[PDB]
Amino acid sequence: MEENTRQRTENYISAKNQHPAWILLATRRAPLVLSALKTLFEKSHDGIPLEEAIQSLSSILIEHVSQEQYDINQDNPFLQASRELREWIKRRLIVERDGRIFATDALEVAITFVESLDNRFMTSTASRLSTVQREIENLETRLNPNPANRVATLRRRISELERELQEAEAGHIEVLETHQAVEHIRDVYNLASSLRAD
Amino acid sequence: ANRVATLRRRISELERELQEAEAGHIEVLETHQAVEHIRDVYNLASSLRADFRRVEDSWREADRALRQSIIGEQYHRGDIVERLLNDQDALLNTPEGRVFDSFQQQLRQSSELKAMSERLRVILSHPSASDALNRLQRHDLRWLVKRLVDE
Amino acid sequence: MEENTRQRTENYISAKNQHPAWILLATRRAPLVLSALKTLFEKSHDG
DNA sequence: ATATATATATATATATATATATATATATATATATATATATATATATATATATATATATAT
DNA sequence: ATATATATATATATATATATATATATATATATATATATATATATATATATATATATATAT
Repeated sequence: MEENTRQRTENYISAKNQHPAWILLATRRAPLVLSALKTLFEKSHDGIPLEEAIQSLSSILIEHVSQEQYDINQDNPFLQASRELREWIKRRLIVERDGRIFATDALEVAITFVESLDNRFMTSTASRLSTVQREIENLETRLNPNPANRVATLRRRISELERELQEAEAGHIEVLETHQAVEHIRDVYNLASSLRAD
Repeated sequence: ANRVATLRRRISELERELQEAEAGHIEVLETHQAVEHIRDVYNLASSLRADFRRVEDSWREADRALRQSIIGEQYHRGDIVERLLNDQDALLNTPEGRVFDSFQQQLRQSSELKAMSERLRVILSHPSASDALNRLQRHDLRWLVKRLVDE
Repeated sequence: MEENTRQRTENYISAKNQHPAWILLATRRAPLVLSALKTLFEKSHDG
């Protein structure tokens, strides 16, 4: 709407010039950068000792010296790991506190971007639908202030559960098939794993 | 027996909830809670379309491949029919295919999708919605179910 | 995943050279174009 | 004896000079968008010609 | 007789020129990036002057 039309463009001109997560993706070296940093943080997100990170990064740096165009240092990869952690602090990718480095939120967004990007299989998956389903049901039922309507909700849901209880009394249980189970599991991982986000 | 006990505990939960509701003790999403709750539910759906994107790309690519391969004279009629059937089965069993198939299966039980759209309308009616979502988001969510069906 | 521990850099090297969106985010003019395009499509729901 | 009080000693902080690590100003090269140019395609108009269908003259 | 054949106009197509917009490509100027020379911060040995106490004299 016009309310934000003219304003928004400037809102984006700003982010391009200053916001880190965007700035990184503009730099030529962005691929190696983001790959390596994902590598570093993946092992655990509780926080890494600085020089432990120096060591692991230097190890990863040598792995990719074969990427010739970026001239990854050879005579002392450990020193280069240090000179590059300096950069990822100065560029606000990793604030370090308590002596252990960490990933600025800008890095979280940038990383969750590239992952979704490539054409490997998707972030969401089938269960997502049943998820929005049940949550919408619950969200409506709660949001509804009319008490008789909550009564109707409870009556219908309890009658459903009564059907299934009677069936279970007769032993008519059913379970996900590997298809469904695997799908739901990947979904649930991708779901709770967003709580960690903010 | 595990499922039996699960059902027993759930029915007891809902029994207590009904007893409270009949006593007049219903509870509403406190006005601020509702806002974030809605923002959450919106964010949840905000993936489905962006992945039907890839469902389209995959089946489009499969079609392009089957065409491009049909030029091979070497292919008997029986070869091409088999290639078709196998391409479709493969594209179906892949995750995006599983998503598409799940969606389609839902369409057999249309009542669920229709009820979902109904509840979406009811939700977007509530005043809090205006705060939780600018005009555009409310528009799109109001018309989610369609924008999947069409897709 | 361990294979991906090296192959991953390959994917990202790929995206930054070919994938449209990524390439878009890079060019200098990008924000203006992206903002405007959203402005257009924003109203649209059938194209 | 215990307690005050002694010169010397233990241990230290500071100072000088040395080397190495880091931060920065600057240079330079490469990557990239953008202007200029030639050839192409689109569409216009202008005009000639071909086409269908009918008006019309005609055979038997 | 019924129906056949020619001339006319009309409706359409084709052809040509002018112009403009497009696309493909060259050359250019600009920006990012990495590379460099310099000055400065950390760590160290030796040496000295210092505070704390031993070691110690001396005392009640």
